Amino acid sequence: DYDLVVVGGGIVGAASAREIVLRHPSLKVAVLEKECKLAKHQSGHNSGVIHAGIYYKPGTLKARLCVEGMHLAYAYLDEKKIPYKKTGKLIVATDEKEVKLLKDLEKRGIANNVPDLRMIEGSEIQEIEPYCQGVMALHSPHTGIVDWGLVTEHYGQDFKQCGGDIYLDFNVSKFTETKETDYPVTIHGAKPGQTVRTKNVLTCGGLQSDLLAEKTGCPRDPRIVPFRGEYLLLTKEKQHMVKGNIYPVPDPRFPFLGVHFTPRMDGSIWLGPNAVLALKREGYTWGDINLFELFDALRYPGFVKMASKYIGFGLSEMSKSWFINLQIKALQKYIPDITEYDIQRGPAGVRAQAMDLDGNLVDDFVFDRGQGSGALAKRVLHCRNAPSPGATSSLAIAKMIADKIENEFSIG
Amino acid sequence: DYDLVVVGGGIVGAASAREIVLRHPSLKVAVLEKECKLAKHQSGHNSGVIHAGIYYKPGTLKARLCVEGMHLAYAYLDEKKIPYKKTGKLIVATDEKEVKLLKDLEKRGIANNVPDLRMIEGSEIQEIEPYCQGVMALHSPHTGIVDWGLVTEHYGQDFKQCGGDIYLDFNVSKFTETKETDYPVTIHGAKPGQTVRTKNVLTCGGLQSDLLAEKTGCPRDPRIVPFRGEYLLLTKEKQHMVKGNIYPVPDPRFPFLGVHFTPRMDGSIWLGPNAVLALKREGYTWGDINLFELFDALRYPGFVKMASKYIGFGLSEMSKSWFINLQIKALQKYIPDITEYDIQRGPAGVRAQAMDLDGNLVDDFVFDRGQALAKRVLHCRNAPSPGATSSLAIAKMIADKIENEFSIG
Amino acid sequence: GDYDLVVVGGGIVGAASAREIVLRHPSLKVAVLEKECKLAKHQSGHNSGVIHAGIYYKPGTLKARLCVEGMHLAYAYLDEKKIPYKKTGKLIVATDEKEVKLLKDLEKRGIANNVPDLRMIEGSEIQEIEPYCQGVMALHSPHTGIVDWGLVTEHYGQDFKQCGGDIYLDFNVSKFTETKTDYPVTIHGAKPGQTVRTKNVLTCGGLQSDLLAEKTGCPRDPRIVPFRGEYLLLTKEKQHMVKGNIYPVPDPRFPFLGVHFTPRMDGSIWLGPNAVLALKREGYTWGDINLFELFDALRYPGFVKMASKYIGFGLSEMSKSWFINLQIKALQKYIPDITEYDIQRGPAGVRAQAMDLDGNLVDDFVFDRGQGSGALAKRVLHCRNAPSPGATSSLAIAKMIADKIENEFSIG
Amino acid sequence: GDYDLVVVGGGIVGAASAREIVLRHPSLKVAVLEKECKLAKHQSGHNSGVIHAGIYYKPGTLKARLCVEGMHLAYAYLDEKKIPYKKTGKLIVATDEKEVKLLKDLEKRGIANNVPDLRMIEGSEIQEIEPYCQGVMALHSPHTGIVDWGLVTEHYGQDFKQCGGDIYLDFNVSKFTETDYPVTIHGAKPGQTVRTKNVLTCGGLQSDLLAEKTGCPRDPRIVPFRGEYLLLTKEKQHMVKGNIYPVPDPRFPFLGVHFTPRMDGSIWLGPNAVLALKREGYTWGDINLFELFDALRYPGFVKMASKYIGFGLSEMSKSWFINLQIKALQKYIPDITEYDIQRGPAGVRAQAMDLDGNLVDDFVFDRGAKRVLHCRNAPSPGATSSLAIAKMIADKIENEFSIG
Ligand SMILES: Cc1cc2nc3c(=O)[nH]c(=O)nc-3n(C[C@H](O)[C@H](O)[C@H](O)COP(=O)(O)OP(=O)(O)OC[C@H]3O[C@@H](n4cnc5c(N)ncnc54)[C@H](O)[C@@H]3O)c2cc1C
Ligand SMILES: Cc1cc2nc3c(=O)[nH]c(=O)nc-3n(C[C@H](O)[C@H](O)[C@H](O)COP(=O)(O)OP(=O)(O)OC[C@H]3O[C@@H](n4cnc5c(N)ncnc54)[C@H](O)[C@@H]3O)c2cc1C
Ligand SMILES: Cc1cc2nc3c(=O)[nH]c(=O)nc-3n(C[C@H](O)[C@H](O)[C@H](O)COP(=O)(O)OP(=O)(O)OC[C@H]3O[C@@H](n4cnc5c(N)ncnc54)[C@H](O)[C@@H]3O)c2cc1C
Ligand SMILES: Cc1cc2nc3c(=O)[nH]c(=O)nc-3n(C[C@H](O)[C@H](O)[C@H](O)COP(=O)(O)OP(=O)(O)OC[C@H]3O[C@@H](n4cnc5c(N)ncnc54)[C@H](O)[C@@H]3O)c2cc1C
Ligand SMILES: CCCCCCCCCCCCO[C@@H]1O[C@H](CO)[C@@H](O[C@H]2O[C@H](CO)[C@@H](O)[C@H](O)[C@H]2O)[C@H](O)[C@H]1O
Ligand SMILES: CCCCCCCCCCCCO[C@@H]1O[C@H](CO)[C@@H](O[C@H]2O[C@H](CO)[C@@H](O)[C@H](O)[C@H]2O)[C@H](O)[C@H]1O
Ligand SMILES: CCCCCCCCCCCCO[C@@H]1O[C@H](CO)[C@@H](O[C@H]2O[C@H](CO)[C@@H](O)[C@H](O)[C@H]2O)[C@H](O)[C@H]1O
Ligand SMILES: CCCCCCCCCCCCO[C@@H]1O[C@H](CO)[C@@H](O[C@H]2O[C@H](CO)[C@@H](O)[C@H](O)[C@H]2O)[C@H](O)[C@H]1O
Repeated sequence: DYDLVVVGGGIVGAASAREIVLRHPSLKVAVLEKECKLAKHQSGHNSGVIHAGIYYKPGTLKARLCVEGMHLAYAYLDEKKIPYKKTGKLIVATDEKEVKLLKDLEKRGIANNVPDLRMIEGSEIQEIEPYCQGVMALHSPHTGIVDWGLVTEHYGQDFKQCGGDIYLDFNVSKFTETKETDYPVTIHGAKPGQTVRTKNVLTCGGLQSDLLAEKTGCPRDPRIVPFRGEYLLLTKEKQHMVKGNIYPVPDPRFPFLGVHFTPRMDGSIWLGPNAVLALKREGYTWGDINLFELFDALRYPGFVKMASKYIGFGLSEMSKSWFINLQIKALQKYIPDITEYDIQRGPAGVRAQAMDLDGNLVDDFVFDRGQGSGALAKRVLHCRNAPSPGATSSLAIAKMIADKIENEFSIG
Repeated sequence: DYDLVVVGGGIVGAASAREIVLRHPSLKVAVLEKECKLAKHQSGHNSGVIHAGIYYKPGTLKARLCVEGMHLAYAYLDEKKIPYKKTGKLIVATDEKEVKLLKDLEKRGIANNVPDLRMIEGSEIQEIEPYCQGVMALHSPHTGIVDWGLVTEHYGQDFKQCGGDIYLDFNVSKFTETKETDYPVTIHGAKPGQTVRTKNVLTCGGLQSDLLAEKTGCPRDPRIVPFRGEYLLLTKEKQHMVKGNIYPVPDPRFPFLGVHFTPRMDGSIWLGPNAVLALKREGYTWGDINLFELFDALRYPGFVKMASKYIGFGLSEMSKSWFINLQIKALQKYIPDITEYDIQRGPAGVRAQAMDLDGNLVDDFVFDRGQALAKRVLHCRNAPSPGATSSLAIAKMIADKIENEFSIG
Repeated sequence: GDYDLVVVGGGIVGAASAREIVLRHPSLKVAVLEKECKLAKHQSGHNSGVIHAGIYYKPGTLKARLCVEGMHLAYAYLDEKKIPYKKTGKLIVATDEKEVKLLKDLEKRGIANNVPDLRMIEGSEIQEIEPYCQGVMALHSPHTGIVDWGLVTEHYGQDFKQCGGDIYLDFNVSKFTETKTDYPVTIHGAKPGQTVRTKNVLTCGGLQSDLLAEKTGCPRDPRIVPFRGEYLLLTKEKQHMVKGNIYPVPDPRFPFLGVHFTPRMDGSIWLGPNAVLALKREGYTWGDINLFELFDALRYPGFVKMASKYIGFGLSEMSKSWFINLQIKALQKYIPDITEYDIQRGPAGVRAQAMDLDGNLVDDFVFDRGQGSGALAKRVLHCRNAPSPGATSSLAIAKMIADKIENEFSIG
Repeated sequence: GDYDLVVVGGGIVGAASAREIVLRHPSLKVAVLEKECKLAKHQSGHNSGVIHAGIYYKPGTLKARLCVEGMHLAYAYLDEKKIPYKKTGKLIVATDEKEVKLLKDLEKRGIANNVPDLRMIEGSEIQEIEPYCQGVMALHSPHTGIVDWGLVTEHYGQDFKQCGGDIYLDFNVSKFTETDYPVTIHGAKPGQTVRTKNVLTCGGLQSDLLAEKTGCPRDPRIVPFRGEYLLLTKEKQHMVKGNIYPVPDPRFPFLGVHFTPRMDGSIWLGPNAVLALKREGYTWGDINLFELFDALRYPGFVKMASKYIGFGLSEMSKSWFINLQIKALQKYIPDITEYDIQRGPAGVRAQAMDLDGNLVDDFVFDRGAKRVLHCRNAPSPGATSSLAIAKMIADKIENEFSIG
């Protein structure tokens, strides 16, 4: 049936399958997606921001992939004529304690060759953002916005135009060895009789990458810990208050960039996302929990270790979500004239945050295969984590994943 | 934009929208479905059985709808060349107390003109199911199996071929009196600028029929109480032990038919469905809990009343679900050589069980309308069971209702 | 100091054993440690008040003789101390022919156990004993009576104190240590400086017998699983409808006798007790949950095995407890003119039900000691379980325990 | 079994009030009912054991006067009855310049309350009183002391019995009925009744529940706040000599986790203020579903939570993870580690809350059966001001019931 099957129709799975068929036009490739459309999850519930590569440690692959992907993204958006807006970014420091870290971000930004990075303070802050306070600001004019869900759909259309097959409504449930065939791996869906046979498998399952890796025989670690990213909607009567992206100076101990003011493609102004621990892999709303997710995430050895040191930051995120009057006061340090009457609760996304046994939040590439003999081992590779930000670096991530499965499966 | 809009892409919403455009080929009709495809919920997570109409009280509309819908369905499957199998059904009794209840089902099935219902003695059971036990059984040779999701999609294509528009990914969130116009009702989705104008609306929202009715001004009752229906997967090494449908003798006090043996179009044998109270409206996943949906299901004044009488039967369902060994012990009364190692927990559906203030499990049509939006939005908050088998007959009923209600034609 | 022997537990078993030993050996210096500020605050003070005759128990067993002997010892002790009691009698009523088969099994065990004046009663003779009670056949035990077992326990204590024994109320035993020489065991209370030294220790800690046994190195099994026993009160206007004890025919697979009609000493008629799994060791109130004692009742290996067979029997007890109307319908099989409006919710007790690793509800004697040769392993004996019924069998249990520690500790 | 007045509650407030009223009116037949089998089983027997001096409280208010007078009456009572105490001075230590301004506020309020002999003490001077303690500035209250308040409560009850009062232990007041003595009080045991002309309630953690039994509004509700203590190892008890208190947030009635010696020489660290999920929830795992539902559904709860949830979560997190509590304590005693502390006992504060979310710290009296008065709250600190609180309650009883 297929030489290679990619499980996962997100932006990482779609860009991977697209990059693979472009390199190898004779390879019969399929994509299996449990939902009925691409980019239903992480790739369709994001900030829509095209990152430039400021915060990332210089000389590392993460810093390279973001700057790589950003230029590859803008070029791809021009090639396919996908709408986008280069709104620019302002990382605003509110006190002299945040300018010590802001200057560190300036050094990292320049070393990563972020285009046109410049530090700014005084009245120049109100030149870019007339309603924004702040001691000192970092200006990144090439940070833009886009619909990453629409981009993912274009990845799938490019994949199909090269002969690729996309199976929507295909919930991968089990892998089995084919009867003694040239396609030794059959993939089973949740619907009876729904199967697909293949030589090799790559999985890009986002919020369920650890669960997918277990069905091949991989260890439970790194576990995917869901972090809900909630957004607030600024009222249309005050959408003029922000023009581009206004980011805070975040704590560099964590990969999160903090709650930020970001315009959407349709003109809306979204405030977020935050980082509240979800009690469900797809916990898009508060109170939508899964008890197996609760009992297993709390008993995961890495969980207690991270909470032992960073319980305060997580509780502060949840408290500011429970009572948005605490959130708007944090937002008034940047835009003071926003009140509780100007914001409403908006939609949310869920980060697939990888975590090791020590409690560290994994931000590197993690590829994994089972420990069998063995047909389901050796032939099923699981991409359990890709470096952030996955949407901006998607085209650069795809080239790394294409190299990985080429060396792992002897293709080309 | 449209004259009538049907909210709900399930089998009941699709069949009604298809029936009304076939009766009135000049009506501009649309379908709004919050998901990305049709039959994503009840119509796509069912037992796949074409019921014959045995259990239902003679003379009632429910009894007529199931036998008529069953005949209309088989004609539609032949008409569209949709795959199906007439596997037949056995309703097996295991002791003599169950025999009395079985004899009542024979009288009802004969009064309902179920063709061709016959009672067989325990010796003749193995002529139909060689591995099944039992002292007596009711034999329904025309009970069948089908992919109701594929049938629901064919309803939509028929609807599309007649000129109807299907809006997928349209999560109806608000109804609005149109500002200006010949289309007084506006329907708002969850996305900005996602609207559709209409003259009349019919909702068939399944698990959210009560929440949809509330948006017009209808009372919170009857409430939709979700009942999870779990399925067990039998290994292929024992699939040969079940030829057709093997059903137990159920308690006539409830609308549930019990955990049964049923082949899929796959040929694989599924054991179910369950009848476990769900802690979430769309609680397909086992441990999924919604605190709002659970606290509202338990604070509903009808919940404590029905639980005060029948919580024992509900508790027996969950313990057999918690401990599969107890469910295996029950199924061995029919197929003895099946152990716990022969099964695996499979997917589940969620029944949209309507319930009034008195705790009754409503099992008939419930239409509702506000006290603009009150006269032009009709909500079908419940339809008679079984919805899939009777879908074509239910749609004829529903088309009759909105034809009189909205003066269509 | 201090003492030769210390009995931990001020219940009816610890008090009776301590009373029996000082009577056998008047020169022995014995003390009783009880954590509450009074005797018999738990099981011995929250019971049905019934003096059992010894009908249900297997002939030839030690449990069968202890209850028959204990009942004769109890009435003799009650007369001697002028403690008020009432020989109300007991009717074990069968309602169908299946319970009739189980009833004559009970009668034959009662005859073999030498239960005095046991007579099988039939049809209309039932109304001569209980005019308002129905049934198809009943077993009549005229010598089954009622008493305040809590008052009996305090009488054991005053007998103990009159013979020179010391009672330490408000002494919560926290740990045993070696006195590094005339009294090698030191017992520590909760408050610092609250210590007592002795040569040998017997524990009768009821709901915490397993927790006490772990403190000197014994295994966690058999673990005490708490079963709340709830009672309902009949309105005074209908007390006349119940003259004596009216019991149902129980399932012999379980130690529990069913919900029964029992008059109290003040003329009250109590309906109970049931057998509902407590979510807390001392869970006398519904809703009182202890996360530790709950999460360790489950996850205990014997629990899931026991539930995998009998979960339905426990849930029916719960369903009738939550919905009193379901309990009244079952009680109407015996007394029909009793409605839901005629009853009130009353107090509850909690059974200290021992459970082995296989999931069996242990109902016999269980002793335990440390696994070494040191002071703690050799000088501390734990009674992890006493046979049912503990209150009726107390005087007989005491002589067995007295015989046991006489051999184990070379006393006398 | 018949009495003129019955006091429900055998804590320090109920015992001191019953003692005060029989001393004023020796012919009044008075009884006290206590549901436990001993006095001072709860708040009065699970406290910091500190005799406060009256530093934090606003001058001119009833709180500031009752504590200063109460501690003077307490010291005189302890000397008269020969009850052991130690008189280990207090040190309220500020650790940053942002804390010295709040400490100066406590000094101005302390001198206005006439706390002897309050004196602001500078950084170099801190080691002269606590050699191991850090700080940039501190407030020295040498007359603050320690005592076993449970032993004091039992001495109140003995004075009450010596004057002819009857103490009914193991008497769980469950119901009030009309019966001379028109009020009949029922216990939980069969046939356990007393009759009386008037009733006074001092039910601590169940004061709001007792007020409901006679038909009073459910507000103010008692919200339980568990107060956990940590135990310093014996090897480092020499590192603190007396009370070492921090500079607390003046918006709340809590004084914060502090270093405090006990009568046996032990050093206890606490108490914190974590929301308990049970009225008598002395341990973290011990919760009550009913006494969790209603505390959340109480209209005042979410109002206070919407403003100060961060302070409650900070308390809980430091309780869940000891390392975070140690880092806070190291600002005062730097050379202690997790190996130097162990988890200790806990108390539960009967914190009264109004419908607006305010933590009530004043007197609250509630009449119904019009012969039943419920003291739903007494001002803090209840133990130190016990004898002063009793006189006020005695005045209220004499005017409400016309005794004398
Ligand atoms: C709140 C939020 C905001 C973000 N903002 C930005 C931003 O501004 N800029 C940026 O560059 N990045 C951003 N990101 C990151 C970006 O969204 C992700 O890195 C990226 O979407 C990851 O893509 P993915 O395909 O790996 O995950 P997904 O998009 O979630 O893809 C996983 C897919 O696998 C499918 N799947 C899972 N299990 C199975 C199975 N068993 N069978 C079949 N299919 C299965 C799922 O249905 C899903 O479609 C944001 C992320 C979040 C959470
Ligand atoms: C476990 C199970 C087994 C069954 N087995 C059988 C069987 O063997 N035989 C048989 O005949 N019947 C069977 N049934 C019954 C049958 O499946 C249902 O009666 C039938 O599918 C009901 O159709 P429906 O369209 O009303 O429900 P649904 O299919 O649930 O349709 C509701 C639709 O409304 C949509 N919707 C809801 N809210 C909104 C909104 N705000 N905006 C837009 N769209 C919205 C939902 O997305 C959904 O697609 C079974 C049912 C269950 C639960
Ligand atoms: C609901 C119910 C009804 C019953 N009805 C009857 C009946 O009708 N007839 C009959 O014959 N029997 C009856 N029984 C059985 C009888 O009540 C018990 O078998 C018996 O009372 C148990 O005696 P015990 O002293 O071992 O238990 P307990 O009375 O519980 O004594 C244990 C004591 O040890 C103390 N303790 C525990 N840990 C420590 C520690 N660390 N330090 C100090 N002290 C400690 C406890 O505080 C307690 O006082 C009934 C039991 C129950 C639960
Ligand atoms: C952790 C903590 C530390 C403290 N530290 C200090 C300190 O250092 N200095 C200081 O001055 N103060 C301190 N306090 C305050 C002091 O302990 C209390 O203010 C004081 O004990 C209140 O006394 P009370 O009698 O009102 O409460 P309680 O002592 O709780 O008395 C209430 C009594 O009523 C009884 N009761 C309740 N319901 C019924 C019923 N239905 N029938 C019969 N009886 C019933 C209870 O059994 C209980 O004995 C502290 C408090 C806490 C919680
Ligand atoms: C297991 C449970 C424990 C949870 C595990 C640890 C969770 C850690 C969460 C990391 C926090 C999310 O990221 C955090 O976002 C906040 C909120 O914007 C940022 O905070 C920043 O911006 C906000 C406004 O947005 C300002 O008011 C604030 O003064 C400033 O610090 C932090 O600089 C950043 O670190
Ligand atoms: C909301 C809380 C309270 C819940 C409310 C009550 C829920 C009602 C559920 C009714 C039970 C479901 O339907 C019930 O299915 C079971 C299981 O097949 C049938 O049971 C029958 O078949 C099974 C095999 O499956 C046999 O082992 C069993 O002996 C026989 O009685 C019952 O006859 C039928 O009544
Ligand atoms: C921990 C989870 C699993 C729980 C473990 C299993 C618990 C088992 C408890 C056994 C039940 C208690 O004991 C059980 O009481 C019931 C109810 O009175 C008795 O029932 C009997 O009397 C009652 C009236 O009281 C009648 O309505 C009934 O028809 C008759 O059978 C049973 O004969 C007896 O077996
Ligand atoms: C119901 C949910 C919401 C809960 C409601 C809000 C609860 C508020 C509780 C108030 C906090 C308890 O009291 C609080 O104790 C802490 C910890 O000692 C004190 O904190 C002080 O001392 C600690 C060490 O002890 C120092 O590390 C700290 O820098 C200093 O501020 C606060 O000054 C005081 O305000």
